[PDB]
Amino acid sequence: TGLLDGKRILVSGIITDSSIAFHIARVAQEQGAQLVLTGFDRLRLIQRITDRLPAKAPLLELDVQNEEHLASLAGRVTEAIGAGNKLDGVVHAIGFMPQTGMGINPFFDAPYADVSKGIHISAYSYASMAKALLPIMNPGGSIVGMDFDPSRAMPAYNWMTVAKSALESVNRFVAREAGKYGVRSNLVAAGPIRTLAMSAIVGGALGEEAGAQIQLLEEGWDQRAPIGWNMKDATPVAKTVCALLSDWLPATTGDIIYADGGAHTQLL
Amino acid sequence: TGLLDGKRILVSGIITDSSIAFHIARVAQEQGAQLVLTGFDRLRLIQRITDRLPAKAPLLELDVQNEEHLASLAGRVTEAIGAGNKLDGVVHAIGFMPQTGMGINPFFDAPYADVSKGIHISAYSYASMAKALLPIMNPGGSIVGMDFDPSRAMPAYNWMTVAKSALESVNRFVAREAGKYGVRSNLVAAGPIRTLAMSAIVGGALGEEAGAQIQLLEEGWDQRAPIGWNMKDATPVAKTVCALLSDWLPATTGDIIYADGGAHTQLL
Amino acid sequence: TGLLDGKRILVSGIITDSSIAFHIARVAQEQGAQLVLTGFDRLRLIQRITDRLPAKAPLLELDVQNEEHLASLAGRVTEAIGAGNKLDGVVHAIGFMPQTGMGINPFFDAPYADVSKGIHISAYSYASMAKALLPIMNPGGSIVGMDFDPSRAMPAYNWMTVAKSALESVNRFVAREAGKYGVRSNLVAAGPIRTLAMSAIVGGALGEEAGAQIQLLEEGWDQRAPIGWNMKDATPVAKTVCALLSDWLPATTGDIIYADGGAHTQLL
Amino acid sequence: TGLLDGKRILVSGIITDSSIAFHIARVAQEQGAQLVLTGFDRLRLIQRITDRLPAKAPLLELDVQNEEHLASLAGRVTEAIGAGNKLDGVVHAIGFMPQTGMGINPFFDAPYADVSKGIHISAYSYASMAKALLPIMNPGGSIVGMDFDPSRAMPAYNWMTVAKSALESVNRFVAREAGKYGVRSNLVAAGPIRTLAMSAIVGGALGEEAGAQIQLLEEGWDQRAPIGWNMKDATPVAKTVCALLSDWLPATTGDIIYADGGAHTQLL
Ligand SMILES: NC(=O)C1=CN([C@@H]2O[C@H](COP(=O)(O)OP(=O)(O)OC[C@H]3O[C@@H](n4cnc5c(N)ncnc54)[C@H](O)[C@@H]3O)[C@@H](O)[C@H]2O)C=CC1
Ligand SMILES: NC(=O)C1=CN([C@@H]2O[C@H](COP(=O)(O)OP(=O)(O)OC[C@H]3O[C@@H](n4cnc5c(N)ncnc54)[C@H](O)[C@@H]3O)[C@@H](O)[C@H]2O)C=CC1
Ligand SMILES: NC(=O)C1=CN([C@@H]2O[C@H](COP(=O)(O)OP(=O)(O)OC[C@H]3O[C@@H](n4cnc5c(N)ncnc54)[C@H](O)[C@@H]3O)[C@@H](O)[C@H]2O)C=CC1
Ligand SMILES: NC(=O)C1=CN([C@@H]2O[C@H](COP(=O)(O)OP(=O)(O)OC[C@H]3O[C@@H](n4cnc5c(N)ncnc54)[C@H](O)[C@@H]3O)[C@@H](O)[C@H]2O)C=CC1
Repeated sequence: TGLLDGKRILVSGIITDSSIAFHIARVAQEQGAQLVLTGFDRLRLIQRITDRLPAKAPLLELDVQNEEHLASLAGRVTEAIGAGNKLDGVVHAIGFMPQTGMGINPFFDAPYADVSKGIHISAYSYASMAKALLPIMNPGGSIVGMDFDPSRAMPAYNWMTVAKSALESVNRFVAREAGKYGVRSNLVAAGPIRTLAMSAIVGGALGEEAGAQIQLLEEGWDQRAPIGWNMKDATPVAKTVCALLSDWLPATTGDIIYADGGAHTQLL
Repeated sequence: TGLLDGKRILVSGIITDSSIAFHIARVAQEQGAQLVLTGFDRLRLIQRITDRLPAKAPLLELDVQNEEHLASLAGRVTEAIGAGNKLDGVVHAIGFMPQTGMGINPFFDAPYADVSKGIHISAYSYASMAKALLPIMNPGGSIVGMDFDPSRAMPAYNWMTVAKSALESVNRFVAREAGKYGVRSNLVAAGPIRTLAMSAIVGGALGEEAGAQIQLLEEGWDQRAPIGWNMKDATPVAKTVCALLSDWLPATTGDIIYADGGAHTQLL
Repeated sequence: TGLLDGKRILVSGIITDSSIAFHIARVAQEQGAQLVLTGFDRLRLIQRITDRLPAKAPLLELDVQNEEHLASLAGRVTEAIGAGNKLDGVVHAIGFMPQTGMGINPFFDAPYADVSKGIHISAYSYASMAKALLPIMNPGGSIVGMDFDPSRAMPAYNWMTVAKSALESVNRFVAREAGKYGVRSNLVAAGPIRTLAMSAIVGGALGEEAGAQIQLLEEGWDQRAPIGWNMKDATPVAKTVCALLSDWLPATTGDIIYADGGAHTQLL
Repeated sequence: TGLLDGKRILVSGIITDSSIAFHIARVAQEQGAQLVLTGFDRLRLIQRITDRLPAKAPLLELDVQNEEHLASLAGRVTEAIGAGNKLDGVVHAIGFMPQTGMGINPFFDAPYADVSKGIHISAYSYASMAKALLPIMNPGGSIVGMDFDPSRAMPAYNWMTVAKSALESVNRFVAREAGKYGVRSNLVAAGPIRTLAMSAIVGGALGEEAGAQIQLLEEGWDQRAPIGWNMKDATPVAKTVCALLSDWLPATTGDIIYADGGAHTQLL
């Protein structure tokens, strides 16, 4: 019962319970949504994490680079939600960039093969997912992906920033396609969230200066966010995704909502 | 009962029942909000329009250019909502630009006195209102103003576009001040809505070519909006304002939400 | 002889020899331009400063708030450059915001009268100047104003940022008018330059925290500028204005060139 | 002799004499630059076209997807310009997107392999080129790539728009690397230019509706460009690239210059 009551919503992107997609799933369920989850490699792992969601959700394997996964995905989803039932909501919370595309590995040293894979998973998959899923979405539906504002360059994020810029562009095109279905497509630009991966990088897994830069990045974010930014709390982000999954932003599409504390609106 | 349940919200900007602020008020009430309304010149008129709101709301006179109105405004509001009661929400839906700052009057011919008055009412008043009202707002509160995307120049809107650019800038500063109160400040960038004024301009009240350009503007908007744009329906806008007035965009401030059909994300 | 050879160019905005407009004038003359200068209040003062320009330039009084100054300005300019001679170039380097609109004076405490005056001089005057001068500009001509990127809020700059946002908007409209003359209109967004006024603010003239914030602002600018930023050197800015005054950016109008070290393209 | 006098400048991207890079090369030579050209597949063809350049230029093979081409590229260039001679300028004018990523082929139907190749050539190659060439560039140097404003989605350009968004992002990162060399990196966002490829698409080579949309795109561009836009003339673009290759935009990097008639600053 609540914001998303009665809505059926596929949430990709759970890998640990500190995944942003975990909290989107959690908040969505608290808000009445019925979910279908997708999970990339470690399905036993993800099933076990998602057990802690306030409700059961069928989990489906989706490797966004796997053409057959995508080819089969809408059938598997209507299996999970039942025939004559369509999705109202799709959450893309998938992202990856090989280590060479990030951190201390010099920007120019990331091999295109690595960059392409990251763009595949992080950008192009937003379109793949919309292609697989728009056929099984209701008018009034809503696709949401997870963005990290790439409008300016920053240390360490390197090719993942480039991947996010591609994503923003994809999302504008997905909006165009989604529009034919009465469906909105939008990104949520989140502030830095202390995801397991993020904590690794902060603690030096991608090099000390990268880890140092990201820590400075985090602190500056909260400093300039007029409402502050708490990187340890994904809930404001999860709620924002739910905001877009709902009927309360019905004239917004091709767009980016900044759940970033307002940090992007402030220079210092 | 609903999105705004229990929230106390001042809504400025009702002048006719096709005022965008009428529908924000309507939707807000449908959603559980308790309102205080403010009304500019024709208070008998506005009282009579707002009678059609699904609930009663105290109406208070506010001329945003009247220092005493603003000086007295928070007292009058706690009178209306009761002592020890604070606002959760503030809607700025005020805008005006003298005729010389718009339409067929050449851009260079608008006298500064006229432009200044328009900027006063349309931009600076967003700050005035936040100054008067932040003292009587709860943490978690939300100020919302009404924007018309001025990031590119357009025919006929002339100095009102300039006034909107000023407003976007003001809002970023208001966010900074509002943040000290745990309060968000944001604009909703709406698509063209057929307000009484808009219909006048379309029908030539500001000159035929202006009226012609705005009609083209309207049609192009709906053409490029991937979800379409219905200028006769302010509801998607009103809902978007409610989205921001709620707890569902809690990490967004200093910001602009585009309730414009997605038209701004598309070139053609 | 050089970039601006043969071009006749009005340069407003000289008040001291550390005025950005001093260096634009200097570089423009080094580059072959013939100048007409305008000067606001202290004409004896400005004449004496401009004596150090590599060439003579007629100086003309222009108070951008003085309707008669503007009304008479094009006659005075053709007097200065000779009948049947038209301007190729116009440099708006004028800006002012009362102290209440800046620094430590709380944002909400700037009286509209003060803000309006600042917007008058800093934003609306860009249009006034184009109105006075477009009648006496050649096809292929170029108007340039001085911008400080107001796309995000910052400490201390307060209402001057708002004034800059208005200016960016004005410039897009001026481009539209200027286009009818074969004339481009553009802003140069400069990095912080240690102008006499700036040095005052840094040293606390507008309050210690403002002065502190602006110093941090300056340092962060140079830190994130991939090519660095030297606030003590206005030459890169002056050259950029000359770039726009020339024939080398002939397809650019309504636009903003960032002579800011690239600082705006970088987050950290 | 002129703007680029004495500058040594590698210009990629000539394939026909209506290549934008042909005209950049032409204008650069008219302006005193000494060039080294690179050419992708049809080297006999390109040699024969470039014979019409006002001066000789060594032509070097560069397939931007060929790691060995890039690995060897700086040696070949110092061979061509002579030992102890460094580049002042680099022009990236390379772009390609497989047909499936464009026009009438539905956006969702472009296979990632196709999109990746386009992003490789159109975006990632900007970084490859800067990596190969920054070692042989002088302080004060300038890399320039060719952009088509992808900030909003448009018909037919599909994945090439996405590729341009990636490019804008790459360029911000290249600026960071280039900065260590005293080198600027910037894009020129050009208006639609009637290149041979463009004419094909207009005449239906990628589908009739795509061809129709691009024609509408072209016409709207010139309509909203306050100075007009002539798609048949690449010279304003070529001059703009030269503007960036010169010393006249010395404080600009990570940036985008819009040689688009001012069309992007205008809504209608
Ligand atoms: N952590 C942060 O500070 C921010 C993250 N984001 C975005 O949020 C989204 C979710 O990531 P986080 O929660 O941070 O990280 P996470 O590591 O918890 O989730 C990333 C997800 O991507 C999935 N994934 C990777 N490759 C996949 C593939 N081949 N097919 C299907 N799924 C695949 C992983 O299984 C994982 O669940 C990502 O798009 C990320 O870029 C946006 C802003 C900030
Ligand atoms: N109509 C449209 O297409 C769009 C309008 N907007 C904005 O929506 C807001 C509301 O306007 P609309 O509903 O369109 O028009 P409206 O005419 O219905 O409302 C404008 C309101 O401004 C109030 N106002 C004018 N001067 C005032 C003053 N001195 N003090 C206090 N209030 C004053 C009027 O009383 C009126 O209620 C305005 O900010 C407008 O610029 C934004 C996007 C599009
Ligand atoms: N100093 C900086 O860090 C930056 C300054 N700018 C802009 O550069 C432009 C020139 O200012 P600066 O060289 O910094 O300061 P400045 O103090 O040297 O020049 C400002 C000029 O405005 C003129 N002015 C003020 N009121 C006027 C009026 N009523 N009529 C005619 N002229 C009037 C003054 O006489 C003065 O010459 C201004 O637009 C400023 O906002 C832009 C970016 C950065
Ligand atoms: N034609 C237009 O309306 C606009 C084009 N641009 C950009 O201008 C740049 C130059 O293209 P145009 O002159 O229009 O087209 P063009 O077809 O004349 O030049 C494109 C160049 O890319 C080169 N290229 C393709 N694959 C390559 C590879 N593997 N390695 C090395 N070079 C390769 C081709 O040989 C060709 O010279 C491109 O980046 C394009 O996207 C930007 C805005 C508008």
